[PDB]
Amino acid sequence: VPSVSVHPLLGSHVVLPQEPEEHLWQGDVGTEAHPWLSDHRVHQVAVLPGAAYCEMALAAVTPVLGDTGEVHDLKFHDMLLLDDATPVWVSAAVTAPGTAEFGVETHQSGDRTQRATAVLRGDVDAERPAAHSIDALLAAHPNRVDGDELRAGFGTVGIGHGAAFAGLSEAYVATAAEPTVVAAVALPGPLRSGQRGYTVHPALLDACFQSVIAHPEVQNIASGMLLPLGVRRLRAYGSTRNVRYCLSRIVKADSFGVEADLELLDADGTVLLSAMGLQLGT
Amino acid sequence: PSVSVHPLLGSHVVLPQEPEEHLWQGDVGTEAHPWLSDHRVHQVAVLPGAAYCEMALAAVTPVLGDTGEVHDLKFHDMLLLDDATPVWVSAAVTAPGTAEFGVETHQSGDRTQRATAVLRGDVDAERPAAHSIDALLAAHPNRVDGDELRAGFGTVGIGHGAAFAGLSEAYVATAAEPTVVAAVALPGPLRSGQRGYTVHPALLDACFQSVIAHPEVQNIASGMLLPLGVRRLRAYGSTRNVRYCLSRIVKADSFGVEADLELLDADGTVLLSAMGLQLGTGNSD
Ligand SMILES: [Cl-]
Ligand SMILES: [Cl-]
Ligand SMILES: [Mg+2]
Repeated sequence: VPSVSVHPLLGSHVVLPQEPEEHLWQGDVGTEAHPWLSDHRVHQVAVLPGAAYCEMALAAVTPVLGDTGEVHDLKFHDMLLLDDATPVWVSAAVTAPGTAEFGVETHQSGDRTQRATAVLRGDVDAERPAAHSIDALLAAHPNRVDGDELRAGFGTVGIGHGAAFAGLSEAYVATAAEPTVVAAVALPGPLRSGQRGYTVHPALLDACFQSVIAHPEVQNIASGMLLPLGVRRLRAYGSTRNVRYCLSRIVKADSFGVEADLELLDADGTVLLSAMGLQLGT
Repeated sequence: PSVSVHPLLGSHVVLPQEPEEHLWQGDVGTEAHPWLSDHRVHQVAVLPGAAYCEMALAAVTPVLGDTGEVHDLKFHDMLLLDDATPVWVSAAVTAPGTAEFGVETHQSGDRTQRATAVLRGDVDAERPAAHSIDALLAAHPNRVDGDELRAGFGTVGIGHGAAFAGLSEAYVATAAEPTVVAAVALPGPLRSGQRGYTVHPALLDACFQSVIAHPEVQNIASGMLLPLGVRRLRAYGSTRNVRYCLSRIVKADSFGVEADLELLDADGTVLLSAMGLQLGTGNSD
């Protein structure tokens, strides 16, 4: 019997029989298809992490535009409660050469709900940011923040990260006056076998987003439940299989939210993925 | 990870809308399916009508939840094949147990309908009774050689290569007896890649060819005779072990033929029924 390789989240792919060019994927982000998604909970119910929409957008760039390219103005709309089966429909419509409108939608018996929107770009000639020295980053951020204690803090405001989402081992900071965080993050071992096919495993990317909350300025404003709301710019430069660190920079932190820029690094300090203008809020 | 796909229907999705509608994007090109180079009209590869029959048969279970049957299949616009030939298949559920089926392609910026049918899931049809193969052969003593029949098709521009040469011989009585019995099997080399098919289109096409061996058809319908539609199609089980085809000429005139077919195993069990197969010139040009 023949078979077709599919993205683990996007699922079955087709190009609609019409002009202009429009792609459609039907996936399943339910907890039976993906048991690891039971490990990201809001008020003890499984909810799709914003990191999963990031991956869906990143994974859609090559089939739609012919290159890995990048994702612009990714926004997450109503929070998606997961069930054993949670069908999702991802769409990408080419509006002009090198650019496409991206969307993610679901159903609840009789109403279409938009879950995420973005713009896919395949003509931005981006230069990979320069590699960092992990040793030099760690020397400059001497104060350790334990991953278990950080996750315990998230639990106090109703965010529950189980084993699949426990990839942040520790975060390193200086003081609130230094805007950076250096975190040790890795995809947990049991998911490392199901990592091929992903541009970035959402469980790893979520662990990177979590590291932003370890920053002393973010801790000082004590805003409560901070969840990802969007990402201004996402770009993968290579495979994220060997990501071991995340360098984040706090761009703004106040009562309205937190904005940060993130770079996923391997053990040599090479930049494998950029997430600029991560927006966190209530 | 991966998913199993039908070899012709390809990738499958349900549209995000109501009423329920299915869409597949497949490939019926000769690079994905080299055996399709062996069905030619005027020395170019053309998708056989039997392929649309299979696409509709294969769509019933995912759309309506049972193998069911296919009604009023029609395919009047010969599809010229390339290395890659994309097809889009649609099935819109109009009522419980019924769905509007369609097949379309692209060429430049224009969309062409290749086939239409109705998928049915609520027809409680019983398998027709089995036959004694010995009794069928005793009643049709006159042999029609497969190779000679295919050479006759070549005179009117239809070229059946090795993959489409599954008809070994047909047996007939006279033009006054409306039945043909044919010895027909999927060629040996295609038996490995027959998985996922309800009926292999190269086998079903060889059955359709056997209708033309009938002396009533030979005596009056002298032009190009290509399948144009099938009124009722139903598979009763696997067709992997089909060895014979029993056909009945319902109508035959200068312009075409209407026939009823039963694909049989070597014990005479009916594995698939095709009622109201329509043969005619169509649009050869
Ligand atoms: Cl943009
Ligand atoms: Cl399929
Ligand atoms: Mg070829």
